[PDB]
Amino acid sequence: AWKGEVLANNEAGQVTSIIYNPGDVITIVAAGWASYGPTQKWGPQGDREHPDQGLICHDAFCGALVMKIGNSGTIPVNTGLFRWVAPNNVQGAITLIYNDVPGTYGNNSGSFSVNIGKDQS
Amino acid sequence: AWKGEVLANNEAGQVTSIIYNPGDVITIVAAGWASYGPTQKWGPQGDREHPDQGLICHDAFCGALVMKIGNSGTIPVNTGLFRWVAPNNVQGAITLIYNDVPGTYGNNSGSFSVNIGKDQS
Ligand SMILES: [Ca+2]
Ligand SMILES: [Ca+2]
Repeated sequence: AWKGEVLANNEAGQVTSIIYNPGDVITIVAAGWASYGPTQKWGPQGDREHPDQGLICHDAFCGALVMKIGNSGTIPVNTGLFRWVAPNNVQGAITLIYNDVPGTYGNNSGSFSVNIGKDQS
Repeated sequence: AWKGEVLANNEAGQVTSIIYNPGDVITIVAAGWASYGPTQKWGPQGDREHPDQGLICHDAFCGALVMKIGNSGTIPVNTGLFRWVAPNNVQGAITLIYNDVPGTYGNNSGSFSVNIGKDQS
């Protein structure tokens, strides 16, 4: 299991100790407050009122928590995943990333606290 | 395990099928959008900018997801709990509740989708 902070301004993302392997079932819970620029802050689902202006994940709002597994594209995490299994052929290290537009992470702030565990399978 | 919706206007709370027993470890993941009255909506952590005007749970923001276990007082849930154990002497059915001021639930809208499972222990 892994617990750590994911900084909103960390464009490369936060690498975890979790290596997702075929057949694995995992659970993620994410909490906290972060911003993609404004003085306001949002939770791990991001800002539902803000337009997508080139986000690294088009399937979640700006400011949402997303992830990559090995060399996958971005996958929405939001507040978390419950006893979740990955798509076929998706495997490898889990990296957590704040959803923002490439090159615009410098004015971000805050972070999410995240737990990941592997479940019975 | 249990999956269901918790309506923001449900003042009595949503009873789940989970009976928390001594020693149990549980995980909860909550997602979605709801409001305590304004046109805007907030996620399961509620509205960090809104003052507490008599919330059923003073340890969470207005519009946050909270719970009671048996005859316990309210306990924050927010986006979820990861492999969590209850305080001593807390046991019974888990009821999930939107955090608002008593008697002011009538103008609430939206809901959270919540999963609860018991973990290995
Ligand atoms: Ca930004
Ligand atoms: Ca209300």
